[PDB]
Amino acid sequence: HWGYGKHNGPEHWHKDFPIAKGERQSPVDIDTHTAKYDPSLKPLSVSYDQATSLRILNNGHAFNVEFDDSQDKAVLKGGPLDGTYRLIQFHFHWGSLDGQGSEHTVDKKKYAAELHLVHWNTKYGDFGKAVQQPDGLAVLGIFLKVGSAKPGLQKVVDVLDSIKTKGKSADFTNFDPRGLLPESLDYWTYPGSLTTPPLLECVTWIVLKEPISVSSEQVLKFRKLNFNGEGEPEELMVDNWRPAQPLKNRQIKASFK
Ligand SMILES: Cc1cc(=O)[nH]c(SCC(=O)c2cccc(S(N)(=O)=O)c2)n1
Ligand SMILES: [Zn+2]
Repeated sequence: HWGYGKHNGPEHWHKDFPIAKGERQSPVDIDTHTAKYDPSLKPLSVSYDQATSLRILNNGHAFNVEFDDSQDKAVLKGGPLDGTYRLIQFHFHWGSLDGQGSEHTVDKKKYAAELHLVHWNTKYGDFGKAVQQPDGLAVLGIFLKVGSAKPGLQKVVDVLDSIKTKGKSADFTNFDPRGLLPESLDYWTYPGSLTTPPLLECVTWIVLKEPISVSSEQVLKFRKLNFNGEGEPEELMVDNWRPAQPLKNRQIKASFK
C-alpha cells in the first residue's frame, strides 16, 4: 500500500519503514558549492557493450527495464567504487509538470525526471543479498531536462502503451543503455539509500553532473502510464519522486572542479 498519493506517499512511509528517518536516506539536495572536490576519485568505468535487456515492467510505482545480470555483461566500476557492480535494471522518476520530477536536486533545482541505473556488488552474489549490505548497490543517477529529443530513449517511450497498467510487462531485447548517457561522466557521489520502500541504506549514489535532454513529447508519454492495475480507476503515474531528505552527517564528493 505505500505509494505516492496524499494518503500513502513519502511523508507516510516511516510508519511501515522506520529507516525512512535514518541517517543515510536518499535523495538529497546537491549543494554544488559545498560538494568537496576529491582529486583521488577515479573516472567512472561504464561497460555496457555486452548488455542484455530482457523485459520492461510496470510495477505500479515506475517502469523497470530489466537486464540479464547472471554474468558480468553490463558493469559499473571505478569512480568511487571498489570492485564491480552488475547492471540489473533501470527506471525513472518523473513529474506531473516539466518543473518537477527528479529526486535529487542541484542547488534546489528540480529536473523533469531522473533516470536510475541500478547495479549490485558482485561480491554478494545477487541483488537480494546485496541490498542487505552497506555497500551492496551502486545507483547511477542522470537528470532529464526537457529540450531536444533523446533518440536512444525512443525505443523505451514507444513500448509504454503496451505496459500501461500495474503488473504489465513486455519483451524488451536489444536495448542499448549507452544511448541514455550524456557526453560527460563527471559526477557527485555520497552514501545513501533506496529512494522507495524498503528504503535500505545500501546505496553508493553516483549522480552525473550533465543532464540529458529529452523532448516534451517523450516525457508526456511517461505521464500516460498508470499506477493502477487494468480494470481499476485511472490514476496517472506522475510525481513518483521522493523529496530531498536531510543530509545529516554526510559530505557529497565531486569528481570535478
Ligand atoms: C523486488 C525486486 C526484485 C528484482 O528482481 N529486482 C528488483 S530491482 C529493485 C530496484 O532496482 C530499486 C528498488 C527500490 C529503489 C530503487 S532506487 N529509486 O534506484 O533507489 C531501486 N527488485
Ligand atoms: Zn529510482
